[PDB]
Amino acid sequence: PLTLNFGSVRLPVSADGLLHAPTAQQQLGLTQSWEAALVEHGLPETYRDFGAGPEAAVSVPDFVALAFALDTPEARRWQKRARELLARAMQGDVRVAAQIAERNPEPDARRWLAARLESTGARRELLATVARHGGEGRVYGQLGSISNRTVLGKDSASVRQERGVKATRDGLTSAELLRLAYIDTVTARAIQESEARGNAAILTLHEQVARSERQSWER
Amino acid sequence: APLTLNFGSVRLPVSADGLLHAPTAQQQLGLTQSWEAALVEHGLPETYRDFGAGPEAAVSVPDFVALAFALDTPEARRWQKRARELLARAMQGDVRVAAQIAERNPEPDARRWLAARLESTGARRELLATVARHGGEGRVYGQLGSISNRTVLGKDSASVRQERGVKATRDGLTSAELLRLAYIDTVTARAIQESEARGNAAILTLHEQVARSERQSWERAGQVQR
Repeated sequence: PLTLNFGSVRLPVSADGLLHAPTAQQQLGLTQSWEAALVEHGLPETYRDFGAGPEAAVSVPDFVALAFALDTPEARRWQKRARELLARAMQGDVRVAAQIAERNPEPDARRWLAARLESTGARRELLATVARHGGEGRVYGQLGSISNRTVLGKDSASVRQERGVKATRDGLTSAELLRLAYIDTVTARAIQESEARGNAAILTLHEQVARSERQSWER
Repeated sequence: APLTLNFGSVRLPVSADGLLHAPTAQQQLGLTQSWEAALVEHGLPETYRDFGAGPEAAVSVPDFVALAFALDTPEARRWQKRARELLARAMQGDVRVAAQIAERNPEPDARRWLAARLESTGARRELLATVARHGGEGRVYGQLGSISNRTVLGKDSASVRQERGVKATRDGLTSAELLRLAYIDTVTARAIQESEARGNAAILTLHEQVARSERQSWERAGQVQR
């Protein structure tokens, strides 16, 4: 219950995410004494309990920066993988997203994603509907802000920076994402049935739906 | 749409199939060299794509990445460092970049495939855990299930199960129905926690009340009375 998994690679870690340094040294082809490596590559000297007493430990970002500090046959494989991950993440290769979600044994990481994908689907459906009914320009952003200030309790811009967040939807709990996804879905349905057309009309309707969902606080 | 790939305030205009606008890449990779000369040095095809601004010189995603590691410009170095950071994040199991990858892929089945791989939201589990932390009842499972089911689906648990060929209700449902069900459970858990409902009557009352509120809301959105 302490391992990162990459194909046939096994990297034991501490409870705080530090790699078992001898295993990592095996993976990067590092035959140097760990001390020599610490000096040459600028790493801290620390140990962690991997179930076998204290052992030399190195963090994941230390391991990565080291894989690129090294030119070993093995470290080069890891360099290649970093390059490839950039490309695949850029294209939207969700098989990489699945491997990431599957790699974190934490049930809350996986449920965070499930709620996040409901938010994504509701927002895509809402935007498709708004665009097909004449919304343009800042309409879309406004709807986002409306949906946000309803669930968060403060306006979208202020909350985003108060939490140190670039995109609101990235930093939410599963419940907040579901409330947003629900509001966005209900407004998509409301637009489609009432055939609300125009920036102002759509925004007014979204205000009514989001405000109604806020009123649920009473319960 | 001015389709763009997004990393912080990093904006990369793309074609409908995801190829990059080469002049933008030149900004991001620090290339003041003419694009043609770059094509020569790096072994790239003469490619153009429709970016909503007529045909413009284009470079593929893996080509751009290959350039970031070919170049040593200050800007290219930032892209190299991002690659390293992503290796670290993916290794750790950082699911929020997994979400960002999913959103960069505009195709809706990318989203539904990931949802299929993933566990449910857990809203039903959170509601049942919450009820377990309060009085509740020994057998609330059928009750909470049916209460929400008749709210969102429109028919009793047995009826929904019969009409669509289902053993576990969720087997035959659409995303809207699943979201409405999960939503009811989420807000019900919240109602219990906010009122500190401890008796079974308070808990079941709050669950039915939020279910009724959300039904009435859907009905107004659907403009239906029945």
